[PDB]
Amino acid sequence: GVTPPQITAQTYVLMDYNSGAILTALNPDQRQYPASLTKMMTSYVVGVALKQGKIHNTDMVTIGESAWGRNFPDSSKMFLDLNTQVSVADLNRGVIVVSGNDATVALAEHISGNVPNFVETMNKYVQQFGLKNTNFTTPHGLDDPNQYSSARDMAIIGAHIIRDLPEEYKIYSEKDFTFNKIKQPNRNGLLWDKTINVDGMKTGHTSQAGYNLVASATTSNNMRLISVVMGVPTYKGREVESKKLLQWGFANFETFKTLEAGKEISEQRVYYGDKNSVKLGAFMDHFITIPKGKQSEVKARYELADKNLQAPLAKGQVIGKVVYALDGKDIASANLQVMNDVGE
Repeated sequence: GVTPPQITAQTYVLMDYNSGAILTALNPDQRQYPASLTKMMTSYVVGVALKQGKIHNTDMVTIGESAWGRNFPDSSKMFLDLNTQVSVADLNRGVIVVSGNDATVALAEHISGNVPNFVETMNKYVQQFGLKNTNFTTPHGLDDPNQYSSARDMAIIGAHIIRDLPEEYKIYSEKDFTFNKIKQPNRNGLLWDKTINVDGMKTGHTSQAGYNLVASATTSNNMRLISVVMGVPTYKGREVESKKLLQWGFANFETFKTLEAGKEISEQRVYYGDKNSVKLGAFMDHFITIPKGKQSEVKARYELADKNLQAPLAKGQVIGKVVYALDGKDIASANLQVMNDVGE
């Protein structure tokens, strides 16, 4: 690990999307008011519901007094007027591009019938993503001391959007959105930065800490990073510190695939079964992140759990580990599985 940059932020994390490794961090698990990053979870619920066919972008949703722009007087909004009908596509675009508070209530009610129930789906996914430092009480992120997240949990949430909802994630790089004759911009300034390929994700601010932003950027070789900064003093500062994390990341590290799903990488002798050997590999891709330039020098080896393999063997069975070393230290590992059944 070389020198991490000096970052003006209460909390932050930088992480390779593909391998999940944290390249640098400060209080990654410290609890923070998520403010509008809450809308990332809200859009996750909406995007899964669209993906599963439980709602359709063409659903026309009726705006009544609880979704009405008037109830969000000093906060971001898409300007939904009472007694109009609005498509789920517009609503979701409005949550995603301009953090519309009125749009999130409208969606929560359309999907879950009311807001407390919708919020519970948000918390379902909190469990299902494996997060330990997040809890939502709203679909919009209005501050509440029972509502919190962390830099690492928000990195995990943004990876799931990018990974589970590729079609929805595209909306996150739209630069503005017009609705009800009002045009408002995406607030992630990094989308205008031609010198880096930022294509997400979401901004926020809370008087408890400062300004926050979740950004993700790619390289021509498909390296993808995700940064999160929280409690930054200035709203311009948050784009600067983020760009600092990302560029340090792309400057200093690289990511490569060490295993391909389904591929047989090895043959191993088996004792007492229907064949004399068995193919080993992994049923999923695997990726590691190393200092840039160092791919040549990485060395893989096995650690079967047992000395030799004895039948019966089940396809998919984990019988050991591939261990990756660089310059004499073990940097990264991954399961090794049996690829075909061996009975008897």
